[PDB]
Amino acid sequence: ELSFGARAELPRIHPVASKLLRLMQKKETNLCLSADVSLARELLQLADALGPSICMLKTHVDILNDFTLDVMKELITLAKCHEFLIFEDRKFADIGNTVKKQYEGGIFKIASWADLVNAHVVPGSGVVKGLQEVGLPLHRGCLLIAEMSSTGSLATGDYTRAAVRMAEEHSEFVVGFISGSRVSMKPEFLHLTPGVQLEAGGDNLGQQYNSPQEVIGKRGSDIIIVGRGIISAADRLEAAEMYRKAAWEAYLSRLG
Amino acid sequence: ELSFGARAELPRIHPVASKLLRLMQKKETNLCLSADVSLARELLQLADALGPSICMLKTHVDILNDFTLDVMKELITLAKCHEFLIFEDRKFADIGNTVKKQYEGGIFKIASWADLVNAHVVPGSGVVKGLQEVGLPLHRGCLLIAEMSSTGSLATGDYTRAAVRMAEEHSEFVVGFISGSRVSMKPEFLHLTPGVQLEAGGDNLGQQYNSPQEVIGKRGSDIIIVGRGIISAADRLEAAEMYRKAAWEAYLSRLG
Ligand SMILES: O=c1nc(NO)ccn1[C@@H]1O[C@H](COP(=O)(O)O)[C@@H](O)[C@H]1O
Ligand SMILES: O=c1nc(NO)ccn1[C@@H]1O[C@H](COP(=O)(O)O)[C@@H](O)[C@H]1O
Ligand SMILES: [Cl-]
Ligand SMILES: [Cl-]
Repeated sequence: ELSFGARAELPRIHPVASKLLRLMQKKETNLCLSADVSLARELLQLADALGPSICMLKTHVDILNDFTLDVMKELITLAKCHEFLIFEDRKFADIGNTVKKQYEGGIFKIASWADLVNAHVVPGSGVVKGLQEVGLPLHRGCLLIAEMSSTGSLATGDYTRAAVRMAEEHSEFVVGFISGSRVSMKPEFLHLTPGVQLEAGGDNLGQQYNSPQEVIGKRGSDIIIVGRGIISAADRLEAAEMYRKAAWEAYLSRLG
Repeated sequence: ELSFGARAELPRIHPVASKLLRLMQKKETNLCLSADVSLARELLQLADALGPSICMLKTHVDILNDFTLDVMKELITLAKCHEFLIFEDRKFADIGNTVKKQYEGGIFKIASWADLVNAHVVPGSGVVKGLQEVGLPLHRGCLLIAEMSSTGSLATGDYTRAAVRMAEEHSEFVVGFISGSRVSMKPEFLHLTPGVQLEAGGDNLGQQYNSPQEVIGKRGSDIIIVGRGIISAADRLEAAEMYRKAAWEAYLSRLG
């Protein structure tokens, strides 16, 4: 079990994973904020206020009512100032020829500003191969969806194993997984886990929740992704701090 | 085998599926153009020129460099003048609360203009449940992705069967499937098949092509989806007519 700091130095580490690991160590945070908001001013207010507490901000640019590239330019200034990576949760899941265009072009120009994106593995490795053509020149990384937090998820068994294999065969671009627990023993790969809250439960339209101690300390994941557990709290600063301390202490416990 | 006209009257038949089947009958076309272009001017010129040859125009709004809602308003007008449905190939693939905002809101407001959208089934029925909450009041329909055309597709076997059962359980919203062949015996469901060209082959990023005669005649799908086979030809109108004749003649042949 290596520290984040030491994994940032592994000979085979991807530069983006290495950059994320060094900043998680420096800032003592393994918390990704799911910035699930509809206005650009909310997204920038949250990134500025909660930046110090997080290693990563996860966006859904396609839910922003007033997206412009100038919003993303301002987000990058905040990511650079407070030191976190930007993860656009686009869940690419088309053939390689189409995802390449969806990643580089259209109105969002996602590769122009997202350090990380994710993809489903259901199309086969072409999905990774098309993204890579755009993301490698721009020094970008991708996470593959190995498992899902939601009820009825088909991302189990042989499907998870295919995501892991795909990741090993594309490690110049794939830096880890979205998953509910550690799915690879290779320490170069990051594991990010959504469906996290301090309290048990907690469905609604299919989502399921586990605590930071369970997913970090017991299930061996690296980073927790939290949206509503922070964003719906009265005091989002205190809430972000609670999740950061929970996830950081669970990670320390695991190192022994 | 029922004709398209007759299927338009199955009792169990969605009104969107009915509208589509009647216009396929009337126009003698079971061709969906995949309008994979990056400029509004080209998208709308193809929509107008090829409108008479197709039953459906399939978009990737997120690759359109000069997207505005005014462009989609013009597309609706051509869909009404020429009679074809608009299918946004967004491959929704997220938890329920997320996909509902991806469908209704953001800059694209997909539900406001797209007759049809599609979704992956990997997250479980939560994906359909989120879209359906938006789509039912707006009298929209959805396709589920039961199979994929690309090398390495994990949409096979139990996965595909999971997709069919999900469509059965959400039949007031789900109008059929994206798949390589007939996956359901119910004639109320439509089957639309991408990965189609007159020539055997593939691209350099995992796309595989089969002929109209193979997919409509032998595999018993309903509609061919064709992008490059048409968009790359010098005369896209001639090309769309070749594909329309081929798919329609193949449909006649399966009817005896
Ligand atoms: O990163 C993810 N990986 C997923 N695969 O399981 C699924 C959802 N997500 C996103 O993680 C966020 C979790 O939010 P809540 O903590 O339930 O409010 C949402 O924006 C989801 O769309
Ligand atoms: O190729 C696909 N395969 C699918 N499943 O295999 C689903 C949709 N598509 C879309 O179908 C179109 C096929 O394009 P070509 O016909 O391969 O240019 C593209 O826009 C793809 O994104
Ligand atoms: Cl890597
Ligand atoms: Cl491939």
